[PDB]
Amino acid sequence: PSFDIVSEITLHEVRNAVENANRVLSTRYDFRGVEAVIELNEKNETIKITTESDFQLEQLIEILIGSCIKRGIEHSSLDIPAESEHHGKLYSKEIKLKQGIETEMAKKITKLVKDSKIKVQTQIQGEQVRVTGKSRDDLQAVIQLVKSAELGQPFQFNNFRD
Ligand code: MMC
Ligand SMILES: [Hg+2]
Repeated sequence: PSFDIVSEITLHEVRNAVENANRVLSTRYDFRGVEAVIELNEKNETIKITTESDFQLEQLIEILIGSCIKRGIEHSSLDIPAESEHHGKLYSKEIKLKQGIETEMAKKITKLVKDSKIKVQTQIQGEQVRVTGKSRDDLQAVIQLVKSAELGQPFQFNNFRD
């Protein structure tokens, strides 16, 4: 048998979170008279945040995170750069939506499996990790293992095949 490890982001839920975050943002006493933009590029899978200083960026980030929590979206699905791009008077950050599993994260998954000694095979393909084993009880252990760890982005488990 097998199962797929996946990392999917429901954009629908994300657009919802960004709307909430713009409503909070428009009532912020400390942002009155201050440029501050929180936009979603649904085609690019990016959330662009722009304001007048790195501090204020941090402040926008807390809003964002504060909106995922309200929408029960896991914040770690956001890939937020450490540095800001400074343009004239403005500073911004392109925040990436973690849609799927890139090789780097897949290798952290595959590595964890090797280390757990569970007798299952891993195939890094597409944007997922397929876990194949003789034993369903082992496959379940794998699920608990990956759930327990903090590799860095949320995972889902589907396509259980016999
Ligand atoms: C974005 Hg929350
Ligand atoms: Hg989010």
